Amino acid sequence: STGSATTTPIDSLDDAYITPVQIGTPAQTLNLDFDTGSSDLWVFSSETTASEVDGQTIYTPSKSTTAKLLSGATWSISYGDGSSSSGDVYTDTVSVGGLTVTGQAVESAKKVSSSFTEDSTIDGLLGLAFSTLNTVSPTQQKTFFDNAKASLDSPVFTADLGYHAPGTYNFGFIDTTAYTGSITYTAVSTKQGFWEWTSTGYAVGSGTFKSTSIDGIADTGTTLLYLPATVVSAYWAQVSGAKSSSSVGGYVFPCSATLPSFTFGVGSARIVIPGDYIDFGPISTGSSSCFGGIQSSAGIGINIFGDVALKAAFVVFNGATTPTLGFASK
Repeated sequence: STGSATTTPIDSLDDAYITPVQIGTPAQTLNLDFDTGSSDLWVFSSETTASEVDGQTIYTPSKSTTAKLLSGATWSISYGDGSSSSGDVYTDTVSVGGLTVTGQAVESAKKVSSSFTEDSTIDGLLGLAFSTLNTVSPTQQKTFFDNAKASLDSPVFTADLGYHAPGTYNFGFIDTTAYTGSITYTAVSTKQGFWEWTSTGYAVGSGTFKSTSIDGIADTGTTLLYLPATVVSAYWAQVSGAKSSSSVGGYVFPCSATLPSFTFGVGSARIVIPGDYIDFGPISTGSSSCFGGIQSSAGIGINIFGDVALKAAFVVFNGATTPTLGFASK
C-alpha cells in the first residue's frame, strides 16, 4: 500500500504545517501537525477541557463505531518549547492520504497547554519519530508509520515541505519526480528515539564550505534550524546589524536586510537553504526588527534540523531494518 497527503503551512511564515487525517467511522477529519520529533498521535477531543478549546476541530470517540477505549491507558507529553498535553487513549481507524491503519492508538487530550489552545489551526499532532518515545502508559503504543510499515510497498515516508506553499507527505514510495539530482543517504542513530544524523558541515552564502560534524535531528515539528553557537554566529556575522537579543530570545536582524543562503552537508552532497527561508518577519507587529530562522541550540542539548532546513530538501525517512535518512535538492 501507499499514501499521499498534502501538507499546508498554517500561516504566512511557515510556522508549522498541517495535514488532514481521517479518524474513526464515519471519518472525522482533523488537521494534524506531522512531527518527526515525537511519537504520539494526539488530538483535541470531546474530552478536552472546554476552556482550553478555541476553534480547533475535535475528535468525538462516542460518534465513531470503530473507537474503543484502551482501558487504563494514559499519556502525558512535554515538548522542547515548553508546551504540553495529556489525556486518555482510544484505538480507532486512522487514514492518511488513502493509507489506512486499523487499531491505531489515538490519544485524546483532556488537557492542553496555552500554546495549543491559542493555535486554532492545529487539531493535534501525529508523531513520526521512533515508537520508543511514545508516552502511553502502562502499555507503550506504536506510531502510525510503525503500524503501517509492514503493509507499505517500501518501508519509508517522505517529507516535501513547501516554502510559503503546500507540500506533500508520502508513505510507502519515493516520488522520483519530486526532486532533482540524486538522493544522498546518511546514517541514523535511533538511540535517543529521533531521526538523528550527522551533517558533514556548512557554508554561509558564497563562502567556503567548513567540514565539521554536526549531530542533529530531522524534526518536521520544529519551525527553525537550531545549530551550535559557533555556526550560528558565523552566519549572522554576515548580516549587517544582526545581533543576539536576550529580551527577544534569539538572533534578530534588520527587516531591510537581504539574507545570505546557508548550506549544510549530507555526506559529500550539499543542501542550500535560500536566504529568504531564514526570514521569520517582525518580532512584533510593525517592528523593523525581524526574527532569524537560524538560532543557537546551546540551550537545547541537541541540534535540530527543523522546517527551515527540511523545506529546502526532499527528505526520505527510511524505516528499513537499519533506518537511514535521505536528502535531495528539489
